[PDB]
Amino acid sequence: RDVFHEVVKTALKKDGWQITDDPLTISVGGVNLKLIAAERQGQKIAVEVKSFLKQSSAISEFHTALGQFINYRGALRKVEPDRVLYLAVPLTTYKTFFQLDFPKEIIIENQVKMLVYDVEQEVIFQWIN
Amino acid sequence: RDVFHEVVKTALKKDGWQITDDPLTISVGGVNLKLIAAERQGQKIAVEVKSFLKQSSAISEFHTALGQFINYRGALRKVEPDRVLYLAVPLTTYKTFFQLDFPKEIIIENQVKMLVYDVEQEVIFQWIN
Ligand SMILES: [Cl-]
Ligand SMILES: [Cl-]
Repeated sequence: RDVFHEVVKTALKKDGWQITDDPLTISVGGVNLKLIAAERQGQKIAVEVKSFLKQSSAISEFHTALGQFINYRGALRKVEPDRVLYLAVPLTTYKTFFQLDFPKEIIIENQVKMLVYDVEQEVIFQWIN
Repeated sequence: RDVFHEVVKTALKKDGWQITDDPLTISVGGVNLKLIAAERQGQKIAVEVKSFLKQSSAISEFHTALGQFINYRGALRKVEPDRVLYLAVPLTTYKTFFQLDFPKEIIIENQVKMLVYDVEQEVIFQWIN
């Protein structure tokens, strides 16, 4: 987990993003919810890092990742509404699991913004807004 | 898990619901996603059972429950669109965690329908549509 977290931080910095908080902690509405907070030229983001390791089903990993995304997005609206949340996904996962019809559709239905990163090279491949 | 599953089945049957599948299996769009399928007077439902045990944070349990709910709901639309999905929550959880401002708001923002059940008495307390 720490490794993939560091890969995404590296990929962000290579594109000129400034890491401002890690973890970004969010407390709201009676609940305390490691997200990466970053910014570039005043544009603020939060990144939910996932590795989608073969150790568990991609679908089980997706359930938790999706729920986290919706909760974090909902919380951020009411705490830091200018900070946009992205789900960070490895390119390999993006090209396989996320090209299957169902996950692709759920992501779109739920406006799940994504940061697709190449793990080996530690770079940002694509932002999906 | 099996215990709470049986409690909800018991609660459903006491209210005249006929259990038709357990587990209700859902395969769609390249993914194979124990939901309870039940019906009464032609009205069809699917129930996602959660116990919200103190072993883990309620928020962590909620992330996974929410993601599962959204995925199952989205899959059911495209497979069995007349079967309405409910998140089954214990009354104790309902009166505590789900009365906190944040979870309450996320549930409403996401149309998370609920079946609130009393665990000790094994009855359905409230349907939240
Ligand atoms: Cl990759
Ligand atoms: Cl209860």
